Amino acid sequence: GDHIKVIYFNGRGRAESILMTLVAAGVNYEDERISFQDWPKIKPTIPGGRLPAVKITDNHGHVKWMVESLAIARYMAKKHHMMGGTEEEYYNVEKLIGQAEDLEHEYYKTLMKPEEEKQKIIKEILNGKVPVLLDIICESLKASTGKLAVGDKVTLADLVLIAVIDHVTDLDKEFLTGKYPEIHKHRENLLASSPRLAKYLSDRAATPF
Amino acid sequence: DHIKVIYFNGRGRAESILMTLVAAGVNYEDERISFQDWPKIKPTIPGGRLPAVKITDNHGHVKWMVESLAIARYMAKKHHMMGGTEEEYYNVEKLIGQAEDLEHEYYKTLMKPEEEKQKIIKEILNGKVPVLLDIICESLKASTGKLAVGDKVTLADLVLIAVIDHVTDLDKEFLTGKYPEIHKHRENLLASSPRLAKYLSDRAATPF
Repeated sequence: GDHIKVIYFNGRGRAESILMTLVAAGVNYEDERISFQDWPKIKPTIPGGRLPAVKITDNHGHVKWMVESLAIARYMAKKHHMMGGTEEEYYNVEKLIGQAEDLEHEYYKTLMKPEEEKQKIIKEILNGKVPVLLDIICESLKASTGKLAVGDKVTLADLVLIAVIDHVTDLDKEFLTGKYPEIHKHRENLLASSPRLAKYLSDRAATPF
Repeated sequence: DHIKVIYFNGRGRAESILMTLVAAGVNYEDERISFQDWPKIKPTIPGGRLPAVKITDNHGHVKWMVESLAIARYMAKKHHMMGGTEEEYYNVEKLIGQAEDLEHEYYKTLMKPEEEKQKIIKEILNGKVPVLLDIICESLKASTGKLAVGDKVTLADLVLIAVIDHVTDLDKEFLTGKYPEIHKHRENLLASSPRLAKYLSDRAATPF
């Protein structure tokens, strides 16, 4: 069928929810993680200006090149029924993606910085908007009609939430300890609801038939 | 349903919602809240941030929406403005994201004393802004039609008006003689959409 290549610098970077969407949907793809060293030779080909980029061979005629990570992710989720089952649900999928991405924006402030400034910024955001944005996410989670971000089925909102919360806990490994129960539970419910994600996100390896 | 859109600034974050409703021909009530009226008011809105949309059905039941671009996307999806196929949907989302990458630079100028605002304006306008506009132009060039995505109005067209207008707010002649695709898109969009041309150029009314 189609051959999907996901091309990215960091697997837990911008492309993460593209990766997770395909995994959740049971769609085959090839990882193409590009090192700092291999980039100058890879760049001329991909797309070729900047990453993440996705190369899809299928149609036929021709190959498709895609950029803008969350555009790609929404496309993939939509194609695989993960953008909501109704327009109502679609709204709530988008609300949580937006709310997750509001939190992601805080996290982004910490990137490409030296340790001293980095730690300063981290302390700034963790005692700034991060808690507020985490509560809004907890509220959104609380108002779900089901066990997951929106309903009982996997949506892109679930996947973005994994990505973004993991970035927050990279900044501070204990920021969520004893707090934000909805977010802890959401992660547990997600992995319980999706064997493919549970396998992938725990690096599980030896799957029984 | 009665739709009331509640916001501080008509050309702020609620704008894409307002434009989506207009382009769709959906009647709605404006509730612009001045800074003086906000603490009043604030308590009235769950909880307790703008933009917000209050939906009242015919039986008086109230539903709330927050997160502007999620609301815009909902409105647009309901009124077939999110693309007509899976690939159009992608190009719509691609353009929204690209427009929002540009919006992000613009956000740096907000709530700053004129002194550092003009410094920030000058850095973004000589930094990522041209790059981001070049990207939007290319996506516009790649359209299969006259608008952002194909020939019909999508949320991509609307967010593009919002964003570009914020940029020219910073610098009124930033696009002059440049970015022809952006100039043309705006022309094509208002020509394609009488409702949007009327709203956006502040025309008429009638009554009657």
